[PDB]
Amino acid sequence: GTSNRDWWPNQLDLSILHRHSSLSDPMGKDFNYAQAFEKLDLAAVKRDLHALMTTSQDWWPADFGHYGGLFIRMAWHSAGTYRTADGRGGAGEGQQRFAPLNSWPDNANLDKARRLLWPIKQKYGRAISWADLLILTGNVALESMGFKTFGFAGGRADTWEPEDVYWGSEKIWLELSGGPNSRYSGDRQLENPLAAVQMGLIYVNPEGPDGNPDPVAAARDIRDTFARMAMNDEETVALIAGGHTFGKTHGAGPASNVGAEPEAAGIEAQGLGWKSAYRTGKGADAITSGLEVTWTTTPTQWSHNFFENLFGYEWELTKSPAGAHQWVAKGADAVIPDAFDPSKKHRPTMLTTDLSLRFDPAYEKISRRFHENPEQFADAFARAWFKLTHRDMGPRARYLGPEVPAEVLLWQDPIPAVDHPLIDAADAAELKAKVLASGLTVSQLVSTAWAAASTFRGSDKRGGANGARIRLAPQKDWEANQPEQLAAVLETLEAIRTAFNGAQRGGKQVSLADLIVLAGCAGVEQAAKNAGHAVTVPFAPGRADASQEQTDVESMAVLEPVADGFRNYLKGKYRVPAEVLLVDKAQLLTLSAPEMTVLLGGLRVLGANVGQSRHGVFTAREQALTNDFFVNLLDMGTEWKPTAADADVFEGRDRATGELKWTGTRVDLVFGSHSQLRALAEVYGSADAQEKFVRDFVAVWNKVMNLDRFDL
Amino acid sequence: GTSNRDWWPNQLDLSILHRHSSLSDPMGKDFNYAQAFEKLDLAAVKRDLHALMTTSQDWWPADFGHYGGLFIRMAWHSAGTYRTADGRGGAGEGQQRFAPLNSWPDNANLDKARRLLWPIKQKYGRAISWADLLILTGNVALESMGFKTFGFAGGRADTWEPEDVYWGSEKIWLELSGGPNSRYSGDRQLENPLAAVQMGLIYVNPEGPDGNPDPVAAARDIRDTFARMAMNDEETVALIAGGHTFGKTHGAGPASNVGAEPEAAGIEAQGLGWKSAYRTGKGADAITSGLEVTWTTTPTQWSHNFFENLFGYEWELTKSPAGAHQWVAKGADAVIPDAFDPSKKHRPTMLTTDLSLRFDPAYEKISRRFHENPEQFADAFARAWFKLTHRDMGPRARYLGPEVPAEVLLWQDPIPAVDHPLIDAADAAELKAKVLASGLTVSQLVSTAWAAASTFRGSDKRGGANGARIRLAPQKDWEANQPEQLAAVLETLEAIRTAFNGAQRGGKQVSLADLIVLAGCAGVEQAAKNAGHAVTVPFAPGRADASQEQTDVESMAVLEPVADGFRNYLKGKYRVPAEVLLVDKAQLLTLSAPEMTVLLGGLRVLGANVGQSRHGVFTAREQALTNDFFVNLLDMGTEWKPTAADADVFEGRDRATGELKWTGTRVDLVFGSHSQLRALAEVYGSADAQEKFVRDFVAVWNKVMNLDRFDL
Ligand code: HEM
Ligand code: HEM
Ligand SMILES: [Cl-]
Ligand code: NA
Ligand code: NA
Repeated sequence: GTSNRDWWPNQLDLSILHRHSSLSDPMGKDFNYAQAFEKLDLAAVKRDLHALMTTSQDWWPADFGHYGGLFIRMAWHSAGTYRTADGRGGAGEGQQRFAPLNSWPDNANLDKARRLLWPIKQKYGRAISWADLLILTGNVALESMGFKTFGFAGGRADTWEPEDVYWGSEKIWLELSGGPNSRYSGDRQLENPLAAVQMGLIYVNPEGPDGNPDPVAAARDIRDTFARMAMNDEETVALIAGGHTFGKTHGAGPASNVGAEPEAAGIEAQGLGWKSAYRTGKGADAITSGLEVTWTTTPTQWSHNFFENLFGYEWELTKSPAGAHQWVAKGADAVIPDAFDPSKKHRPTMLTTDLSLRFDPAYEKISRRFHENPEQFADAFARAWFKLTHRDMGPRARYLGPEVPAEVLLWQDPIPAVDHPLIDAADAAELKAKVLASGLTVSQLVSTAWAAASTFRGSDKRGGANGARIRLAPQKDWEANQPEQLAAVLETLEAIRTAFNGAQRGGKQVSLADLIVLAGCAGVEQAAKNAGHAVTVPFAPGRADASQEQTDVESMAVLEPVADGFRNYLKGKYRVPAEVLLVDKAQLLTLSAPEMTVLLGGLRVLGANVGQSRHGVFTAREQALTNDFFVNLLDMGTEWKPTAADADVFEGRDRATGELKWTGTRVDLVFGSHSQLRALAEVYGSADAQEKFVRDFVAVWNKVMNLDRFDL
Repeated sequence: GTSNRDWWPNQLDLSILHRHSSLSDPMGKDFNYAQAFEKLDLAAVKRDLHALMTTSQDWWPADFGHYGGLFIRMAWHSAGTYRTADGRGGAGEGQQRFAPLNSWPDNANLDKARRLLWPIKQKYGRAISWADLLILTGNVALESMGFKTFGFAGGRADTWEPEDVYWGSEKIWLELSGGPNSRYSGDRQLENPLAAVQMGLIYVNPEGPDGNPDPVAAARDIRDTFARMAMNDEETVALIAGGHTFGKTHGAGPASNVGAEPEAAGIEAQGLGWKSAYRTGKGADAITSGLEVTWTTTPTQWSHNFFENLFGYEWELTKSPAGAHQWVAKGADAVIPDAFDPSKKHRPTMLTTDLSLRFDPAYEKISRRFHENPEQFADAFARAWFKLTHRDMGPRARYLGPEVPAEVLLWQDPIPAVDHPLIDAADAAELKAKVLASGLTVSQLVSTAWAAASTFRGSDKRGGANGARIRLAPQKDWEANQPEQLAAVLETLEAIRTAFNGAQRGGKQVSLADLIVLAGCAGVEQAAKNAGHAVTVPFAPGRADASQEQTDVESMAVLEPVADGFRNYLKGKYRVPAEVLLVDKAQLLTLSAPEMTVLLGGLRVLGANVGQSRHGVFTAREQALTNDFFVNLLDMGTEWKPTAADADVFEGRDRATGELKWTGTRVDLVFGSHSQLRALAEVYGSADAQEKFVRDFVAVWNKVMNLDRFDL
């Protein structure tokens, strides 16, 4: 069947805002995974998982009769899709059990890994998510082979359809770089937001850059793809050496033997794939990467044997049975155990990407420190493992169960405890009134509250107003946040805070993070009153103020908005049409198209635009909450033409007189161009729509103010 | 950005079951369109509409200073997408304003039509759907120009994203037949369920079959396409002559002057398209179809000029200014007014398809009767116009407003009015008790009430259990419905109904239509109890029994399920894979992926399979409401392979022993193969999920029993 996407390939795709509907979710609408998981017998699951580790199934026999390695690869892949650029991928959604991830090349035979876990999933049911299970299984594999994990958090709720993610433009799996959809430019610049070197790879090519077996080169890819997945040099080394401490690769024969990935397989494959015609096609004849490396002498036990082999040998270029570039210790004793035949033994082996830890100068200082001190190694790897598998879970208030590390880590963008009485309705009222009495404008209040709350992304549940980090580096010096304006607003708000807090009894006081949002709420009430409408904007206190010290300034950089359709803001020129970038920002803010539309409309007329630009400000009554944006946008009496100066700026002229009425961007005009968006603009541009616009707007305003409030 | 479709195009698409969610809908989830339209001043709109008829706009000047003709083609096009095969398309959903219909070649310049209607839409807001306005405007165009309409029902609710319709496989707009994706094979067989002869056309080519101007061949395509949109010869001729009594075609210059269809237009065109570079682009210079025909001396007035001109001249093949095949009267005077210059008249002209009404033997006779008896012409066209525009609104209880025809039309599959008191709860109990005492099996009861209820489709809101049409021709003789068993079940139910009704006073009685559904419920209560669950199934009485005479046998034949995955029924071998046909039927039944999963699960184990086939009956306790289907399907203990005899039947063998456990169809297994459906299967095959599965299935059962119950 021919689709709108066939006919009109370049059109906005809005479907991405409308995933995770009550329709696709088989759980009741009242279902709460947190409440389900906090009555789970976590101990009882881990015992089942421990037993599993050494209970081989003939359809996928365990290497060394212990699955631990397989399950560490599986949990590491589940978490290793994650890009800091957008916070998309990661373990958090369990998105490995769905297309495309479930059928990537790098995720080959993890289908068997998950299939092994069905009977434990089946047993415990809704009380443990697949998403929690995939991580917990990795943690139990490590514990079962004598490694102390740093902790575990439940509360990764299952999703029920594929995340809509940009994995790349490439139309061939594992396509080498230089192609018609090359993700590499310049001096090997990997394109944002991508954090892999090839379509269907987790991070880098184990044979080396585009198969070139040079461990210096490879280290460039490893540093890059890992920095892009939140991991520094030390964390990278800990994670690679720590993992490649366990199990083995599988390359027993040619790759040509392997059949269709799960999404392509027969119906009768019941969701498995890479069915192999090579001998038994499993256990000792298993093909997965096509490489045949077994790293340590105790593949099913925590050791420091990896770095021992690594440093204690010289290494020779060789080819797996599948024809794949790997390395073998030159003139070594057959010390490494076979996985299935106790009589055979193999020389030590390495990937190009393992030698990277040795031959990259900066990795080598870290690798040698860990070699000499396997207790430093074991602590790094544990911390790195925790971070890896919890990077995308959001604030510590989400973390469920009895194994949550009590140590607060910098990467968790931590929020101080609240020790004191919160402000009540009467207080909120008093403070809103004080904000307005100050002389702060609707536009200053609404712009500040927006800049603060709009850093949130449900992708990795980072950002949001909580913690007042807009007052700190680097949020407070972001172009989009109008630094000098922000400075005055905040300096004014902090006087109101100091006064209010100074007058209080019973140790009651208000965070600056509460007041920035209260102020932005005062501004929306004033704006409604400006349009002759008395509304109360909802407000939930209990935010706290993170310090500059509680804030990693490097980790904060990916949360900088460089496109904000809601502030008619572009920082530079992009391949991507601004309107596509708008749908992106809206996805991250968790907004439906109806919510995106009502929100952008109100903001334009509230003066939320960056630099008080007139683009999209389709009102004569600015700082009044009205549906002017839509009425004016959809007015056939106006005619719209691209400017001579700027093709992405438009003049709206009276169709009769040729009088200039309005200017606007693609972000503004798309609401009267896009079939489905115009349809929505129409509802809010209709005569009967003043009440519904104001009501919907306060709603999606409150939703964005509360995006990062998991403490409720 | 490569997607899951790009990688795996043949993979089932569940998104079609998860459209029309509360997420994409901008109206609150309490919003009732019926109650907004019941408060609407219908008169005030029709008044505003009448004014519009002759309020020309610079940007699309009205032909003859009256838009009536343009608005009648806009109405007819909204309704003209309808196929009887699946009831999809039609005017019921205002789908013309969305891709792809909004950008079809045959809807060229109708963007302008809809645009003209904005200010009225804007005025009356939510109280009139776009869907109701497009048809109402068509009606007021006819009333304006002196044609009395049979009437008008409102209550077509606006949709908010594209319906997911198969319009064909061609990847070139208007592609002629015999292409790599031809919708025609053999002796010009149009592939079901398509009702147009080329991609982006309503019914036929106006130049004639694949641009060949033979009005005798053209006649065949018209008879076919209109047949396929619910219209016999009499209604067809009434409708073509009815329409082409008004307005003109637009072919002022060559089609190459016409630019991007709306969906492809730049953002500045604000949702309009086909911008022409010929002269002024509009009015006298209008290109739409590239044909230049005016049929009547009075294009803005109801006449009997059409048949007059048709029969009154011999016709001469010529070419529009665009190079298109049309016809011009031989040696006729210029009696036809120009639309813009009083100083010009033109000879009478016709389309190849207009001449079809004359040169087709069967059409000629109805054309002659209409010529001779213009009172019959008028009445036929009035009825065929009401049918065209109300075909897909479903049962008469859905019809809102003061202008609803009192006259009950065979094509509306009418339901008699309930005169008498309904069975109460006490009565239902006593009836379910007698059903179960009869010795009707669970399988018999669930099969029958499924057979009845599941004929329903929300596409065109036809079918369902109301009317007990399962007891009539042709439903009672359908293969899917197991004629002989059905005979015996109904026979027994009627004895019970006859006894119950015979006992009663105050003139209370139960329809057979009610009792069939009640017994299905009794069946489902018995199956719960067989599984040791105490369940009551909800049951709403009020169904009535249609007579044979109230049931068009021919029109009922498009509701015959040649595929029902819910009964593992396929009538023969289809190019389309059965699992697609299952999804197809789920959409038609208004079912979510979860609801389809739950329902098929229960039905399998309840004995609802055609011919008592084992295919997918994964349980040892048949006729007991359990999640056996899911637990057994997802049992990794079982290996599945296609049979030698049938690639479409599968064997479930113990992975250890080789002993056959099960057989399944593609429909059974797809739940173990599709990654999103398997996700769903897993929830219901879990060990905590036996109660949830029963409740979820009683819910979707009672939904399907109530699908056609707009009388509530
Ligand atoms: C540059 C980074 C990395 C590369 C190129 C890499 C590459 C590979 C390759 C090619 C395999 C063979 C898969 C097979 O054939 O079945 C493998 C296996 C494995 N990797 Fe990685 N890996 C990397 C990082 C990591 C990390 C961070 C972890 C864990 C924290 C990890 C844990 C494992 C484990 C446990 C296996 C063995 C699975 C089994 O027992 O069957 N790797 N790796
Ligand atoms: C075989 C069936 C039909 C064919 C091939 C056909 C073809 C055409 C064509 C080519 C146009 C010119 C479009 C343009 O250039 O603007 C047109 C106009 C029109 N048709 Fe049809 N038509 C058919 C049936 C009908 C029916 C059933 C109706 C109404 C019930 C209808 C009502 C009209 C009207 C009102 C216009 C005039 C639009 C205007 O004045 O701007 N047609 N038709
Ligand atoms: Cl539930
Ligand atoms: Na994420
Ligand atoms: Na329909």
